[PDB]
Amino acid sequence: QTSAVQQKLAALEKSSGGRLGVALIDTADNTQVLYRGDERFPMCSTSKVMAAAAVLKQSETQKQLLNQPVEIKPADLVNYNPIAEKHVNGTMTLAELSAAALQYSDNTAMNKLIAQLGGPGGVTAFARAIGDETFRLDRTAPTLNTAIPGDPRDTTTPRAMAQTLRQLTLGHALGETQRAQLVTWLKGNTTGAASIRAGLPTSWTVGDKTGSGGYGTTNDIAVIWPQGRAPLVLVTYFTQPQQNAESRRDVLASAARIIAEGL
Repeated sequence: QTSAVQQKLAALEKSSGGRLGVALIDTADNTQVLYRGDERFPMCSTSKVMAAAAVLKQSETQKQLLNQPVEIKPADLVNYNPIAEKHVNGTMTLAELSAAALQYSDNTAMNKLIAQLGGPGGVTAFARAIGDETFRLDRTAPTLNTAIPGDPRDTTTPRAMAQTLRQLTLGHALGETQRAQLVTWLKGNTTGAASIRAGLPTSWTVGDKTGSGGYGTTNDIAVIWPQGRAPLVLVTYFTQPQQNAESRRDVLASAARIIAEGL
């Protein structure tokens, strides 16, 4: 029952010391369970899904776009870029950049995707094109994770992001080849084992994208294919009052467990 789940989520938030935002879409009956579902949260690297999806949308009309080489230059390097730094003064294809951004949260890769879309305004324009009026990307990858309270830059709501993730992976926002590619990348994520995945049965298939940033911001957005029932879309956003708070992936796992046990 939704109220029971929301009460548990409220208990989770209270014990966590932070602010918790949850949106669950159960596609079996299109019920939605929200907790702070219309509050804005910093997206951090969960925004990489929109950027990958927008480049996939570009490739629907620019054939072979994903195989185009992109130069990685020293000026592209930033703090966290475990794939792209191995290609400085070389190239990576836009497919490789998308995979690196999604599966390793590589921030140089994300910056190349943002640039390929015409800047943060271009990523935001893609969101608007697919009916997301809430998402806003305002900054490039080495600064969009500051997650300062009160700062509307690089934020969305749980409800908006769950609706958009559903449209991208289970709906028709992308062509079929592109949708399959996005889902393949998300299923291959390497950074999510402690977040939503840790609160779910291992026999369920998950595609997800984590995010983290300042103020102990710890996020995860996921498409879930349980056994025995239709897919779920789950967004879990979490942020804390101290600028130097530690990440709490285990809180997202608890959110996912409450959802997976209660609905």
